[PDB]
Amino acid sequence: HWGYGKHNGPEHWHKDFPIAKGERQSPVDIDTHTAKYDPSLKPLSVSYDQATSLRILNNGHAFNVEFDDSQDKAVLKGGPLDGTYRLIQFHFHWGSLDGQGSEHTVDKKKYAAELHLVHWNTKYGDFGKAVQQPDGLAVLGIFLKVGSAKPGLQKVVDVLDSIKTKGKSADFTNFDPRGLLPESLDYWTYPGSLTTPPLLECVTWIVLKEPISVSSEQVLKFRKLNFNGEGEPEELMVDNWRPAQPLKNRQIKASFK
Ligand SMILES: CC(=O)Nc1nnc(S(N)(=O)=O)s1
Ligand SMILES: [Zn+2]
Repeated sequence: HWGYGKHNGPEHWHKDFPIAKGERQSPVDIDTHTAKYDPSLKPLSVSYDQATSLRILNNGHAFNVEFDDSQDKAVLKGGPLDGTYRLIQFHFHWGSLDGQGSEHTVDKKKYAAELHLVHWNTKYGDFGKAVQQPDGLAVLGIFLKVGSAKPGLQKVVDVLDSIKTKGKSADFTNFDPRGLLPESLDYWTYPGSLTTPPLLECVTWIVLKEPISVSSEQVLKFRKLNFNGEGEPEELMVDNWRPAQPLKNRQIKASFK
């Protein structure tokens, strides 16, 4: 089964998921000089005040913080989107070293990690249906650089010991994802895909210009998680990122000059 190792990592995925070599794969390098300002792009609308977090799960490739998506509670609208997209989960990708870990890159620069807030288009009724549509998901991507701590990340860091291995979960109620956002909501946008199998081409990517800063200790704690299950040999959960994919016939648009 797929993973991030030399024998089952991104270079192998196409054998089980041929769309890996498709026309709108993610992530990509964001060449800032080639991304054009689009004055018609609207501001992003992030409505997270009524978010209801439920649980945190180590799924063997990252950890997901899951939300109640059975009602409009935490939603993304505006920006390049038409329609309302419900937050279902967030997760991160990160490196073994501070100089790598992000999936998107900016002028070929890699950040230490990347946060993905995954939302699905309510016109499709459920997430499983949404991922089968070209406008089914909107993923808000946020870069993490190592510097000062992010206070709103600490409750996530604190619980990781309790979900060390694959298949472990813990209660994670009353978490406010607003504490993970940078000041600015300026963004780049382009059409792409899930960055993990099944690699479905269903995502409008919205990647924020401004990274958040996290401390070296915060990301160190990410790196103590395990890809393996309890009782299996220890494999540290690091370098769970897919590299940049060919841009092909796509343009990246900027909401800002
Ligand atoms: C349920 C769910 O969220 N599945 C995802 N698969 N890949 C994603 S990503 N890295 O593009 O945000 S999300
Ligand atoms: Zn992701």
